[PDB]
Amino acid sequence: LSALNPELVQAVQHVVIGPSSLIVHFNEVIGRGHFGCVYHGTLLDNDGKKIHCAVKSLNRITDIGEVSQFLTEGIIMKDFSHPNVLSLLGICLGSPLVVLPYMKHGDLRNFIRNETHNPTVKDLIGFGLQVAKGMKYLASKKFVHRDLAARNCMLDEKFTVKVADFGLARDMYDKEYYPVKWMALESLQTQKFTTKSDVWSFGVLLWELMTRGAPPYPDVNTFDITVYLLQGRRLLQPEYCPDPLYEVMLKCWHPKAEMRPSFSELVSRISAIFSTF
Ligand SMILES: Fc1ccc(Cc2c[nH]c3ncc(-c4cnn(C5CCNCC5)c4)cc23)cc1
Repeated sequence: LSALNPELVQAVQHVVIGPSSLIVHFNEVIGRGHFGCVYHGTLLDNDGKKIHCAVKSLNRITDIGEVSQFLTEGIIMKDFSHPNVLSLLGICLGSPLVVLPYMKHGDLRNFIRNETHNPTVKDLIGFGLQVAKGMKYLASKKFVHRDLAARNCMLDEKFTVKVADFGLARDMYDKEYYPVKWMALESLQTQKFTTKSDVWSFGVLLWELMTRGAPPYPDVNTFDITVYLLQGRRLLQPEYCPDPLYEVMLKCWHPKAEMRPSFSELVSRISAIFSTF
């Protein structure tokens, strides 16, 4: 710990949680191991109010070199706050900890897939507008997500969607042992990601929401996807999906990235479609 550069130690203090401020229960995991070593935690604020949080131990980090990068990951992600983006409550420096807020309803794809829950067409579009909002915030900060899908969005107690799976919340699904179908055609052809490829992915997420979490292109192999899209074939209009919203999904999948809507135009368009219910 004393090996760390003191200027960097100083720069990361506003992201660091003191040990006396956090209670981690290592005896109870969140989400039956499906998110790796994520535990129920209790974070205390300056007023001593208790915040129920999700604590992830970062086992991969073992040396002062990898520790330094992680401090910078915490510093950058701490400045990303928006109601539709999953926040970084803090970091704890026993492997380093990543303290995230608790999401009662877990991931979005699993929530919409669970037969017990019956969201309406309005609730679904409302989840899509929420994602679009978080994505609009990320695009304003020049942040490229690179892996947007319903499995990577979380749901809290007030059914507020949070864009996750980025920064210190990356590798969300690393269950240790004893995404071409969301990718833009140019991402598949050149391995380069932009806001314009995030929009293609958002279009897929919109289709996932309206099908209640059906897998895209079930009969197309991941190697065959490139040829399929080059022929100008796309995901079909889901059953209870309105024509204006399907027109939006198709605009998201245009072969020319520059012809695709921005997240601002998608927020604008989707909110006005949402308002018609
Ligand atoms: F580095 C990362 C570390 C952790 C994450 C995930 C994560 C963060 N906060 C969370 N809060 C709650 C849940 C969660 C999972 N399952 N559940 C319910 C579902 C409904 N049934 C009961 C169980 C709630 C997951 C998370 C991402 C990145």
